[PDB]
Amino acid sequence: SVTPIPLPKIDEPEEYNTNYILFWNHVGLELNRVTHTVGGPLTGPPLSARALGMLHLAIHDAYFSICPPTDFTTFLSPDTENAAYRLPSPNGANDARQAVAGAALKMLSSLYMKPVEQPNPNPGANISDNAYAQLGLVLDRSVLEAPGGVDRESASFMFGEDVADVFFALLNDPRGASQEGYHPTPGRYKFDDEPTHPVVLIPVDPNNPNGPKMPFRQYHAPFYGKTTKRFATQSEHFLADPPGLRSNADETAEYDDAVRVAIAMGGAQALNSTKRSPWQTAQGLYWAYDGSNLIGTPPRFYNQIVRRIAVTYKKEEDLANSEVNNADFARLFALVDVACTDAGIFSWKEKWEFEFWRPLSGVRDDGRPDHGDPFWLTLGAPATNTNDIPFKPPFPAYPSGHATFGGAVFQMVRRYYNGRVGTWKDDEPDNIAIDMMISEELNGVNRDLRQPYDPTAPIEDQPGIVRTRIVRHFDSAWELMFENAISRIFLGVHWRFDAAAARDILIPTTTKDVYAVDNNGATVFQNVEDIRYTTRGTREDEEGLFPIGGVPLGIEIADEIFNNGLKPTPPEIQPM
Repeated sequence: SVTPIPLPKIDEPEEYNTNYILFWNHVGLELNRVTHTVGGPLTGPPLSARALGMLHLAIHDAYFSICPPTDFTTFLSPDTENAAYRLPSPNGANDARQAVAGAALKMLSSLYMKPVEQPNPNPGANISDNAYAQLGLVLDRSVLEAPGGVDRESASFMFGEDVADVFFALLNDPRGASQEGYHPTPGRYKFDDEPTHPVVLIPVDPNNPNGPKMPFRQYHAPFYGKTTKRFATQSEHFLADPPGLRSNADETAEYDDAVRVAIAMGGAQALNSTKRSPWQTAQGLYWAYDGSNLIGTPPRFYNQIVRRIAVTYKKEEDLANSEVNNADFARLFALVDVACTDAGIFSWKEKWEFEFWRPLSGVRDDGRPDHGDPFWLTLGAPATNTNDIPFKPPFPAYPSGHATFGGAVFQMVRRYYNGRVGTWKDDEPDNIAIDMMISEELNGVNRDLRQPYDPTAPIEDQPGIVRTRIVRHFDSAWELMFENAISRIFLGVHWRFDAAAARDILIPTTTKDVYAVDNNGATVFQNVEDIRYTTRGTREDEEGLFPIGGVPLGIEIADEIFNNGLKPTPPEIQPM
């Protein structure tokens, strides 16, 4: 019926998919890259992080209900009075593999299916039939590839579906990405449509892509962070005001030097003002995953990394028949994807609260003859596998989503493995090393096309400039967290403070708020082993000191969720 989209191969040992927990995670990752190629539901970083959080929460409770855990307990309980938080009982269901298949298939089905349930009122509607159809093939195909098979008649399978229904009804946010009613408010420091993509022409009818097109200005999920239900956070999280705003509107020396670093470190490859090296250029793209064709969003890459970590530090050698491994993975992925979801929530809530402008507009519209550059261009977020030019993500700058996602994901890995892989203070560098780690942005396969992407052909048969294959090894999760964060400074899409306080990451000079630069004028960073996220800042509306940028925010969301043992956010503190 539908011509299936030819997907490129994943750089991962085939062995990983013999484990059913990893297998379903993988299916969730395939839907992520496919939905970003076809323009289906749950696109964008915050909502694609939530889809994975939901999938793993459903998997967690189906598994641990059938194979009860020792310390922790299920996220939801069977004896809870509140029906919405009431986990179905097994009553004879004893097959964990089928329970997981059931929870996984039901959740993903609900998330990516054609919303024939009437309530498809533009919540995020403008998805073609082909998009739904392409995603349906991924789902149908997975049933057949699942290790050990799928038995829909099984009791255990039906129990899993029950679990999925509960989590879906409780956590689904259909209109989370609604833009309705939002319009930028220009002025210094304020977010507005980026100047290289001021408007995009989208078809009037998605089903008819070669017909009429209309003007469209995109503002990604302006109301999400404020209104959506949180997952496992036990409090609301806040960041210090960014330099130039509110209580910090007097941090002009910081702001000025930030403009300077932005130019030298994040400009286009060929500009005379760009001081970034070839290796730093590789660090910027490696961590991209900016919603591209065949690639998807950042949560996808972070999960690709955690899969490697999981298998590398597994307790038992058998990936296929080991409950010790199955429980370790079901647990890790739940903690990690839940932290990722909530990090997406709070980074987006802070992004739209401050509405801080991206560096491209900040540098072009600075207004001062000796500070700005009305013609500056950034290396930009890469439009991989398209013949489009780089772009600036369609949402405010402060704090960085990449830094926040990364601070949460990797701090969660660190807490989980402390004492197991090595020993460290929870706030100092770990020992979690990985190697042979390849990013799809730099794999010798993906590329920058010279003509529009052809969905009926494998990218290998499409002319374009092929991205160099770079194989990395990292020494710790502290390095991952740091590099993932500064990568955005090299792409030129984030200010230094969107990642973390400049003091904690840059080498100081005798001049306050001004940092060290080498011979060729490039910014020099602190050694990863020495980095400590301690600099706090003030807020105009609240008393106390608060973290600065995304990494410290992600770190705090992860510690809270872990310290509380993966427990639902009290309903009394969810948005009104």
